[PDB]
Amino acid sequence: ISRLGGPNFHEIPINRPTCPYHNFQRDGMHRMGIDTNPANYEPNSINDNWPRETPPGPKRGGFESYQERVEGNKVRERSPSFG
Amino acid sequence: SLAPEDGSHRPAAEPTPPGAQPTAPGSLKAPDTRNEKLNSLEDVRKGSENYALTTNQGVRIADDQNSLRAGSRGPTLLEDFILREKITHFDHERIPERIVHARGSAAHGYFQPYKSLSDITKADFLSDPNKITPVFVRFSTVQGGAGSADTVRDIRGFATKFYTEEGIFDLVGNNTPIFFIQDAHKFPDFVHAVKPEPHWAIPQGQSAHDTFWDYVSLQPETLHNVMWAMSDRGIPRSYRTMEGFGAHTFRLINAEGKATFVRFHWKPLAGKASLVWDEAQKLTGRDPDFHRRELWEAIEAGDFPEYELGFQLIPEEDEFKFDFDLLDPTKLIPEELVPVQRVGKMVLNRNPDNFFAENEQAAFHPGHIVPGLDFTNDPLLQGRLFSYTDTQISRLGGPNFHEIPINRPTCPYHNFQRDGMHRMGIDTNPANYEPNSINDNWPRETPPGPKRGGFESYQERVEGNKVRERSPSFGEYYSHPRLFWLSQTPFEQRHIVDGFSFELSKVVRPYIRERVVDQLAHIDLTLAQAVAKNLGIELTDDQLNITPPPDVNGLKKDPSLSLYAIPDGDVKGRVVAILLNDEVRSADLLAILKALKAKGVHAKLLYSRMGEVTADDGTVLPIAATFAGAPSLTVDAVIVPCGNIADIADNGDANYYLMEAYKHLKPIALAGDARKFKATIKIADQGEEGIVEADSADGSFMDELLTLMAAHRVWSRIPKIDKIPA
Amino acid sequence: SLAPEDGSHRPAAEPTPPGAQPTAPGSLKAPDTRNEKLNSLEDVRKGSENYALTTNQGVRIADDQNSLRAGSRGPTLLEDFILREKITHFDHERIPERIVHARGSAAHGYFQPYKSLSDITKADFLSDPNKITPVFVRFSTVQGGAGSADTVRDIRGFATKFYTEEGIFDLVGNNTPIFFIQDAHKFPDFVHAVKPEPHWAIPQGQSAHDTFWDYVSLQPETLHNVMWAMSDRGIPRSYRTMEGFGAHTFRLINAEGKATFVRFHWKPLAGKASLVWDEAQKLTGRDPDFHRRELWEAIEAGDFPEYE
Amino acid sequence: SLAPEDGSHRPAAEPTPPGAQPTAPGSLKAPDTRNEKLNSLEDVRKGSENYALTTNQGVRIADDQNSLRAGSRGPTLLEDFILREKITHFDHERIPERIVHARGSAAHGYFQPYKSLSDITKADFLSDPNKITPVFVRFSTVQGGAGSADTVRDIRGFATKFYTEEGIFDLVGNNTPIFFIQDAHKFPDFVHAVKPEPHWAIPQGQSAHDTFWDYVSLQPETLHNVMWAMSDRGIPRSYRTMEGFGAHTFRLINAEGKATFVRFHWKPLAGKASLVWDEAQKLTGRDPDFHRRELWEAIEAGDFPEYELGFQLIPEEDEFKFDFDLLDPTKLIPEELVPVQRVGKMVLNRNPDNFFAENEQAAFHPGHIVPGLDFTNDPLLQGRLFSYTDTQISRLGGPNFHEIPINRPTCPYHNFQRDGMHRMGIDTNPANYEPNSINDNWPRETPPGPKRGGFESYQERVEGNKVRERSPSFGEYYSHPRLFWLSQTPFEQRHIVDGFSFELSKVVRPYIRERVVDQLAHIDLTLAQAVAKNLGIELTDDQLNITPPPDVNGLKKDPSLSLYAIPDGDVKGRVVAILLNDEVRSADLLAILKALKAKGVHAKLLYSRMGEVTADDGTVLPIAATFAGAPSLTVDAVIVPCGNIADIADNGDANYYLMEAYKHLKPIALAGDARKFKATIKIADQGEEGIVEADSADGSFMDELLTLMAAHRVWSRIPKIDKIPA
Ligand code: HDD
Ligand code: HDD
Ligand code: HDD
Repeated sequence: ISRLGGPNFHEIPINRPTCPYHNFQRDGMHRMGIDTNPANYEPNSINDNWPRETPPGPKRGGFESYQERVEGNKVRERSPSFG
Repeated sequence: SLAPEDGSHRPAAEPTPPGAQPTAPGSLKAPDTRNEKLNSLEDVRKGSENYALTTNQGVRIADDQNSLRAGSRGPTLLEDFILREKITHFDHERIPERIVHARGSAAHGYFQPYKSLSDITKADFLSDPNKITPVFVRFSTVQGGAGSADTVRDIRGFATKFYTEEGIFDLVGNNTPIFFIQDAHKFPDFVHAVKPEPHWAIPQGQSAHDTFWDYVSLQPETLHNVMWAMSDRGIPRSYRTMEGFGAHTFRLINAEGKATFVRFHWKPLAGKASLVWDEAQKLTGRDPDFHRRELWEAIEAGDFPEYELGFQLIPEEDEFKFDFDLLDPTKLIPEELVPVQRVGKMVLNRNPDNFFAENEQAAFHPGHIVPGLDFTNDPLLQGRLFSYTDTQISRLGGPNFHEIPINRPTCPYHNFQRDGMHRMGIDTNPANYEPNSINDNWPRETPPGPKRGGFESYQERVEGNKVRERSPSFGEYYSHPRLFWLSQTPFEQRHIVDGFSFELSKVVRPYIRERVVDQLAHIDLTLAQAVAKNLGIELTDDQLNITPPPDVNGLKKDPSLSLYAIPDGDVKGRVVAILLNDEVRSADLLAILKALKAKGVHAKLLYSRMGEVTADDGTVLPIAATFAGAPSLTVDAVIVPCGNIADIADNGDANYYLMEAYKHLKPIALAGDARKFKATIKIADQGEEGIVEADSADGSFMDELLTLMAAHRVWSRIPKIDKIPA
Repeated sequence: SLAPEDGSHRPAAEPTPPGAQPTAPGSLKAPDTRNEKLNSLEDVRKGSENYALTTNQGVRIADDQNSLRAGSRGPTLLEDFILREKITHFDHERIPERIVHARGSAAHGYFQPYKSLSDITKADFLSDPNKITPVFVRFSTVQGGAGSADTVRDIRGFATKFYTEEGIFDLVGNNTPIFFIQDAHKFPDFVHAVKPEPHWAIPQGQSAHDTFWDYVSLQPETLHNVMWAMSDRGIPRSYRTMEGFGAHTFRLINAEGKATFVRFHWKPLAGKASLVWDEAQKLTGRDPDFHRRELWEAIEAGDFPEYE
Repeated sequence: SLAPEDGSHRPAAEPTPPGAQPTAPGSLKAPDTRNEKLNSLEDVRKGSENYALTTNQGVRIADDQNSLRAGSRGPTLLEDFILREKITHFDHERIPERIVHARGSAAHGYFQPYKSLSDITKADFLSDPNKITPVFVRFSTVQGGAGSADTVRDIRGFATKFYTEEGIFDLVGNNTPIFFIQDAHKFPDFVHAVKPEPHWAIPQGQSAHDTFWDYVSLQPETLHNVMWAMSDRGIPRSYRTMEGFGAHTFRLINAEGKATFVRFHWKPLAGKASLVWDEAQKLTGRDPDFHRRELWEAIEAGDFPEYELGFQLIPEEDEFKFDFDLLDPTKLIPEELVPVQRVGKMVLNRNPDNFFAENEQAAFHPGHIVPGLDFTNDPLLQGRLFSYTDTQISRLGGPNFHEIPINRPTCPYHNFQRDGMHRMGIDTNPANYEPNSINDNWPRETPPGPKRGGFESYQERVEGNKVRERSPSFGEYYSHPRLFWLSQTPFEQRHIVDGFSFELSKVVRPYIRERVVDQLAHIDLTLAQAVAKNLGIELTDDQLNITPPPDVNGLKKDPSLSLYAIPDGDVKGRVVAILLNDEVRSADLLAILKALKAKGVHAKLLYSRMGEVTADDGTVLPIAATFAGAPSLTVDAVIVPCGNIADIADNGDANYYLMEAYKHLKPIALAGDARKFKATIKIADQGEEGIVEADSADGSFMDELLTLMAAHRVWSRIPKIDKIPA
């Protein structure tokens, strides 16, 4: 945000994905992308909800975190195993 | 010298009623109103009188009227550094406005508890009733920009910065007790939906557009706060006459480490009061700064905004005792189930000196807590904690925003953080890291404890898998809408109906209005039918047969959800228009002003032109404004004294004054010949409830008037106003 | 599955009168309208239909309804990068507004001269009646913020960006033929005086307050443009029905090097028309976006704003 | 509690020589060293001892070692606001570095004039010999980044901020009296050419690359300042041992309105002294912070850097009396033609507390003048006036950079400018415009006058058409290079030849070398032939025939242009390496150390390891550094005392130490058996000029050594060093 001037850093040419990027994020300093989507939110009916979420799956799926088990209290504590 | 001889350019440094003096920066208006935060700003407060005009570098300017040029008709020269510095600073005056709540109005004050709360919290500002905490409060709308109007239909923000001895605590609330959405991850969706639409940036300060109602219709969790916004809650009379809430369950933590669930409330001591829709909308045109002006002027007048801080307290073992989830920010805790314990009073008693420096640059953040408070797993509050730090990096220019004067703690702050844009503090510590030996490890960590201890989180047990999943216990959307609906008076219900009706009529895509009406039929059929009727929609047989949602823990209603069900009228600081004529009966005016003063009610004397008029006995009456200049939108009641009524009886603007006030349900009083005005507003010869009338403005006439003003508006008048063309 | 079956969510991509259809982005409303500037913007336009929702790094999102937590009633985790990217972009959406003329409405268009003006100027965009120059025009008020009302009493700006074959030419005009003050050095003084007063930031969109009339009373050079502002000029019916002026004398320079003094004018082909004050003021309340709406709807209807 | 119980973590608050104690923030090192600016910074200085560690909001931290997580091996929680604040401030610590002079070292001090200069200028800071003006000075390189090396070959900046009673005056100069180019419009071309090349960002801190010499070869106006940079001027021994110059002709304006043209000078009271190239380049590797460090330690030792401010003054009527144009910043004014008149003395006597806050954020700009000074039409100066204000908007984050504490005037500043990012000042003025009546038009303009008046520009006549045209008076490029060349000693001339030969040898395109050689052939054929020989290039008969450029106003040389032609040696603050052995003759060390102390020369005791050695008589000798740890590059002379020389006679490092010192022309002294080292450096039995040798360090040994030190280097040694492999 300071080093590269704001949240459109992914639009600086070196940083751009070569694959598709589409979402409802808008504006920010030095905005290059001119969005034509009638909708800047979801769920929306006015653009038939596009761009859409994608279920996870074998290939080309949405990102889902591994459902790791978490068990413990809220602590600021170094694990004893690190000592 | 440019000032007038008589010194009438400078407002008196003493409390004065609205309109009596020009308004002024707070330290010049009220220089002996002090608190610890106000005093600690003295290092940066900059005077002006008797100083030479200079550059920012301290160089005296000889001619501040001209650029340097080659010849008096020549080109301007690059070497004119006086011009360029002055133009550079101008060219860079603006900073980004807040993403949301950009429109807001702020004042200094103080808070003091009613009693020690150490049994339930170790928070130092609540440890002793003699503990006085300076505050800075900013009230706001939500959707519109910094240049938008005050009296829109919108949620209002109510943000309080507590400058405590153990840290800044920011209590960042709104005027309804819930929010529109459940999980912080959808905040940009909801905010983009409500904000002006992206192609053309319309509309400002309004939810009355396709994208808001599209989102609402597809996200039934929104309906509870949407009920609030569509009620008269959405259009407060004043920031002084609305409630405030933290919305989220937080925790209090005591010296023994015991946690208690808490929700925060601010109860306005001037009572609850809102406008009516037509009045509010028209007021955004006649005075888009009405709330800002009214707040500044109340403080100038000594009508300090006062609020009682209240806690709803729920023992940790009672976490699952309700039929809604305590962590769901779309559910309120009814006061019938958990009373509000009144804990202290906040008094707002001084305006800022410079709006940009103190108000625009102020940064409030709900993650700014102090030992003795803690958070909960509310998934809306959880994401807030990220945003309010992050946003200041662009808004206030970098990570040193706490060094901006208004944001500084008044208590000590020392740590190993260094640099960043516009670094003010010059650290002398040999060390900028810990642990260090070279400064004997100073500044040092402090163990948590009963007082002056370091912050330690409450060791809440976390058990579950890493999931992006909404709790099933959040999946109920209609029962809280319904409870709120059932708790409103019948006129509050009609206004909610009209709120939805008016908004939906501005939705261009008809299927959206239909889909919203379907959601209403899940809340209450009477409401859904009344809105459908205004929209030219007919409920289907299926819609008529949707079972209503259950009561909330057995509650049929809760009157604490109404603005008006339970009288809490306070007339002090209200205002009345007095409509003058060229020969007022002085005896009328004497009695009016005297009775008003007795109750702390203000007056504005109105006429067809500026200047003065002269009463029957020669009293010179100064005119504050014209009928068109200070519309009835701006006052709580209208009195017409007796006199040469012929003077005004044919004045369209005078007659319209009374039509407008009458339409908007305001008390009207007419004495002696002023009763000829009865005919313009269609009052039967015998009179009616809410029109005070008598031969003269005696003593009973004012008590009648003032009793009406205590009930705020004349709700019984509503069926008559449909006929009046106004 | 969210759009209605009958396709009534989607505006007709053809000229329709105000109120007949929802408004839409220009390239979707009128995909057949083109000019050289609009064509050159194609490399940065982003569509939306049939695309997956992603992060800004191109990662598809599975669930755009929830944060990542430890248990479905648990705390949010710092490793939720999808949440933090999305909230961070939202957190930094705003940029400073214009010091003056913060409130304004804009449209793409084109300009063409009636004949070659080569005898008086070597400016390429004026050299050939066939030469068409794209423009982008922004109309504005002066005093109020970007969120203030359109139909205030104020000066209006009328700024035209001409994308010529020999460079950008910006003609940055107002709707009266003069300004309030003589020397740039005093611009911050006058603008401070008309702007909301610094203790309380009131009033928005209005010169009707003490500091403005103090400055005027002390600076008679201001009266000329004050007359214009106090006239119905200060409350135009539409950006389409006001005049525009460059105010200053500039120069035309021909190929021989001859200089001619020039003042710029725009004449509205829809003619000149203003509100009345009571109407204008009330309208700031009933529809503070009236002029921005009217401009956008005129263009969607094919009532294109034309100026000579 | 981690400090050593003996208190040795804390440096003594008293003057101590280089290496004796750890360095500290100036206010902890020298708390009794005060001036009005240092005193005025007290409001922002932040201490640390005895304070609790907090967030920036003032909340005490209990555990600054851990993030908040779910379980001690679990995931980090978003509600860790303590972690996020601390990482956020870190993540934003950096600000853009200066476009040029990014690498700079700075200190506080004061200035006083010798006598009132009222007859020639009304500048308040020069009006009274008892008026002390605080200053802040930053010295710098030009090309390299803030993290580049100090002892590069480059021009040096010398910028002085005077905190005067009538405003900030910035005298922003360099260590040579001219600049490379004539018109500010070419500054980005010149700077881009010298800076690292844009494809690969190489080289750092060096002009020794193609694009620089390409530009120079195509712009002969550059050649004069290129001569300076190629001489030993480009590699000063210390910021305390170089000259400073404002370069441009400015004006002084007195009370009577008379203008006098002036050029500004700083004379170093410690004399002029430079490194030699091989030493300078190697020192960028062994200690890239050598000048920064040397400045800091001189101040901690009490060897305060002192400079005498001087003026070359030229009456208006003499504007056109020189062979060159006074407004041409590629031309110098020879002191033989116009002497420097002594004006006053500046002493730098305290280091900053925090480098980022005071040094990195300081903003200097030559347009910051004060009444009694004014500019000229010098077309380089004219463009500078635009840049130094503009650049701060990004560098320091907006138009309030003057509110950053180091930048603030100590005198009053008041005006109508408001807002901007980072606004500190809270204005209470009812008015933010003038003329105003509402604050009686305050703050007010001040007419010009003899003292405390407003700034008015000297009403210089302008006559011409609007042109982008170089004055023909500026079209002469060679005579000043030649005057500079002819003014240097023969050894200086050889160093110039070697600087060009070395730099052009790094230029990859040969045609560029050839074009530079051809330009040199226009300056002086001896120079051009000598550089050509080193590059394997043969001058043509045409080149051998170029006629030299004219004398400058009849001067065939001016010795004030040489570093060394007129002796101005000063040993105080210099340093000597003492090479110890494991049984030093203690009588030698007593004699050496006391002789050095009496003249203010420091010593560093060196050995093959750290810890201690023991002398013949049992005295315990603390070792400062190893031979390799503190190489001869870092000292001015080397002394080897007698003792068990066998200990070190076979130590490669010990031997190499003397060979490196020897090659770089430094005085070397050898006592008793240390004379066996004579064989290492190839000294004849009967010895040579620049090697001191005796049976012991008694009698005249130390005087002979100090005499050599006063002459800086052993130039006579030059023909000897070419064959030695070091
Ligand atoms: C995840 C994003 C997010 C979420 C979910 C919320 N907020 Fe917020 N809020 C912001 C992100 C934000 C913000 C963008 O950070 C603001 C505006 C810019 C800033 O300085 O803070 C802000 C400002 C802001 C203000 C104005 C403070 C001021 O006057 O300066 C108030 C009153 C609230 N918030 C209150 C609330 C309430 C009652 C919420 C629901 C319980 C809520 N916020 C949820
Ligand atoms: C020296 C200061 C100054 C002066 C004296 C003027 N302007 Fe200006 N103007 C600015 C400095 C400025 C500015 C602060 O730079 C703005 C605001 C932000 C922007 O982009 O430029 C601007 C914007 C601005 C705009 C809005 C452009 C847009 O839509 O972005 C218009 C129409 C004008 N100006 C027109 C005028 C006219 C007719 C003037 C009288 C002859 C005038 N300006 C004097
Ligand atoms: C028109 C462009 C321009 C030109 C022609 C000059 N400068 Fe400059 N200078 C700048 C534009 C600039 C600047 C880019 O604005 C800098 C770097 C960043 C800063 O704050 O100022 C700067 C920095 C800078 C500094 C560093 C100040 C500090 O320590 O922070 C010094 C000492 C000089 N300059 C001296 C000179 C000299 C002796 C020049 C020739 C006689 C000269 N400048 C010409």
